[PDB]
Amino acid sequence: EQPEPRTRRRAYLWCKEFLPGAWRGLREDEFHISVIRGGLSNMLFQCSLPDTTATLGDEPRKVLLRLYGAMVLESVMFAILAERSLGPKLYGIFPQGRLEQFIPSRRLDTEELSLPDISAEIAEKMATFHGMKMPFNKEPKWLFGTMEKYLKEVLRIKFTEESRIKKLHKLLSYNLPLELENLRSLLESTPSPVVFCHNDCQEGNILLLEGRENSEKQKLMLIDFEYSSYNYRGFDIGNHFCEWMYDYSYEKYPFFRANIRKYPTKKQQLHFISSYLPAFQDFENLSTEEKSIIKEEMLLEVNRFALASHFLWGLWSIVQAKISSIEFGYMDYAQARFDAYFHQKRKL
Amino acid sequence: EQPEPRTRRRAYLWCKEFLPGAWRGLREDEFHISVIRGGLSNMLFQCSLPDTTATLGDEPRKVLLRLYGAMVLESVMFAILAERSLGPKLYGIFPQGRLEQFIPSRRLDTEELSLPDISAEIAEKMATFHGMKMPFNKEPKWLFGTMEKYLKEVLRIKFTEESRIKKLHKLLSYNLPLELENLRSLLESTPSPVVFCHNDCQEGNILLLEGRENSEKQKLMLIDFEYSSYNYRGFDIGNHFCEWMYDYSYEKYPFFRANIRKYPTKKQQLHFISSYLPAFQDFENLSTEEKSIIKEEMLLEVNRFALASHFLWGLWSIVQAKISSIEFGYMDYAQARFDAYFHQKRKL
Ligand SMILES: c1ccc(C[n+]2ccc(N3CCCC3)cc2)cc1
Ligand SMILES: c1ccc(C[n+]2ccc(N3CCCC3)cc2)cc1
Repeated sequence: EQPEPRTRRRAYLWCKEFLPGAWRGLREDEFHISVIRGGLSNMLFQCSLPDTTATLGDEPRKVLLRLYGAMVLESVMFAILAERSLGPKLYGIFPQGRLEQFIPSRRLDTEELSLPDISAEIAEKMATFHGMKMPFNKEPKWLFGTMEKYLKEVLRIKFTEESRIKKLHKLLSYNLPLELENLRSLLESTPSPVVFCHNDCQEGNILLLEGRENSEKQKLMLIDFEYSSYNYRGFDIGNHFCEWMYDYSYEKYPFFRANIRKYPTKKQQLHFISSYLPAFQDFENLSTEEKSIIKEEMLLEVNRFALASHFLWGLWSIVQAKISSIEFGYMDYAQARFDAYFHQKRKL
Repeated sequence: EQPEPRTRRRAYLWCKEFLPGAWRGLREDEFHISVIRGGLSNMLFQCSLPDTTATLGDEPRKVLLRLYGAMVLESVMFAILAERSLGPKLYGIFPQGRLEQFIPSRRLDTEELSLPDISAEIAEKMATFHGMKMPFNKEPKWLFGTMEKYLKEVLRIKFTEESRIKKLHKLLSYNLPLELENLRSLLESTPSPVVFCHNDCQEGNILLLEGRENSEKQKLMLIDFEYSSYNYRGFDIGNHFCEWMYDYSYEKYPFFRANIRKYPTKKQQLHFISSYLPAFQDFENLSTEEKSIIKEEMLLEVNRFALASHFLWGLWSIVQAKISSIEFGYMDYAQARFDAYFHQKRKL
């Protein structure tokens, strides 16, 4: 798929001006670009030298253009992860977007999250992410700060369309401000270390790296850290466990499938935190008693913070139903997160 | 010097929230802060743990707070230089400023720039800076782009003070638009490689590192990359040579000294580019003949680009005389840069 002419022009000039070697002397007529993801927001394009053009130096042959269609924090963070080889390289930054390394890969599918070696490697990559120093606010205000902002916005919302009006009345009927305070009191009493969290560790943000599919422990990269913050570790892991239940590749309305039965079993959760803990702290030398206590208390921690994954994404999704024009059943998704919230409360 | 109460409060909270280990549990009453530089713009403060407080990990004991009083590019650049150990570590970033490693040091004095070992190390540090890949526009539009912006602003300016009105009329009498085109024709005929330039390599932006004063080749750090861009190498070197003539530490009006005789001699220029060239490009393995040809070519290049240092800082200084409330003789400095411009033209 070719982009619109204005985009091809701007993309050609960004590549020509920001990228070194063969890019600097490239003509408009030699520029290869194709759409990876369309939309009004966060469009992706592959940009490439001709197969016949030789590289002068170490410049890449293809790059990813990301157009926007908080910017400071996200840009600094992307640049830092690039310097530490924990993200794609940053080739160019300008007001309208970035040029990034193109990483030959695909996203994981929902069903791949439960494969033991995939799950063990996500746990190791998340533990690594959790351990790094970032120049951002270390006070864990992100979680309840964000839920309070969305709740405020949710209580102001008026839909005009019938089906959206009825769905919102059902969600509002739960008394979301009271439920939020009950959730705060539970998590206030749930110790969880503050770490640098991805905050959106789903299959769509996990690369299966082409040519590494036979590697047991090094075939993945976590990407798209735009929601990242210092946050309770319990949130990041609980949120990941929730994502086992949601498949965003469903091609008919509401453009997701939810399956409560797909949440990881205690066995699958122990397999994940058993990879996470050695990678985060050594831990393997502790007594079996201490290891068991730590794991059991961590299962409780992540399953409780899983409630905040449901609550935050539920509220987020109601706001998107108002402000987003993306083809997605936001209100149905909100209801699915709240069904899972009350089911998880009953399970606990 | 102690800051204002409001500032002490905000500084305490930034350090407490952004810095790890002992900072996280620090009380207001344990907070040590003192002013390094006042002003309406770019205030600096030292912030410190008590001498009695032990560090829990590898957190710093003291840090520099920088308050502002372009932001994306400058923040990403600072973060990248920190990651590569070419600038101070970045401990925190927020809308009002940054935290930053405290580097025990002082600035060089103008007179130190001509010390052979100081000059050789500035040349090596600038060569290193010139060699690095940065995610910025590589098209060298910065130099004439900036001079055209300042010239446009200079031609709009009306002063209300009589002495400033007369000083501007003399500067305007040179026919700055014609002189800019004479400069364009000279520099368009002068090859100079495009490199990542500091653009402001003066003594005030060169740290003498405390405890390294006996190191021959590693006692300096270049700082304050706020004006950095891809630019003609000739500008960065020519600009540095011009800064041998200007002392900004003079305590009486106009708060600088200018001395045309302090420009580096051919010998001192060859000493600098003799350190620069091996550190930038390999060059070491060329014959004596090839080295001499390249050096003589480079003396031409850098002395011509020196004219653009005079012209750009001259125009900049007229604009600052309008908009800046810093106590400095901006119009006298402008006249000094234009005197040096016409003197350098006559010399060439
Ligand atoms: C642009 C943005 C989003 C989509 C579709 N989509 C995919 C995943 C979505 N979610 C993942 C996080 C919870 C909701 C929401 C919407 C398609 C294009
Ligand atoms: C702090 C801030 C400003 C000043 C004085 N000053 C110093 C240097 C200036 N220049 C920057 C390099 C060329 C002109 C301009 C003004 C002195 C101390």
